[PDB]
Formats: sequence, structure tokens, C-alpha cells
Amino acid sequence: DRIATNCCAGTKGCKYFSDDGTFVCEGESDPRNPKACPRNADPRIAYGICPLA
Repeated sequence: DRIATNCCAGTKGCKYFSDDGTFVCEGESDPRNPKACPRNADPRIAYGICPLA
């Protein structure tokens, strides 16, 4: 479904794409380094293909 987020807030591995159909970015939420950006949402972030396993 549709998800409001950004490259930084996005879950690692999950690849978010825009409404335009172009690949935007995968979540850079690497577990090795502490990071969290739930204080912004990219307008082109329409949906993201998150890994099930």
C-alpha cells in the first residue's frame, strides 16, 4: 500500500518507489548505525516494497 516516509526513515531493504513509477530509494535504516528520521516525509514516496523475510 501507500507509505509516507523517506530514505532515512525507510526500513532497511525496503525499496520505496514514487507514484511516477521510478525507484526512489531503499530504507537506509542500517542496524549497525543508530538512525531514525520520523520527522519528515518525501512527497514522491508513494509506496515501498518491504521484505517479508
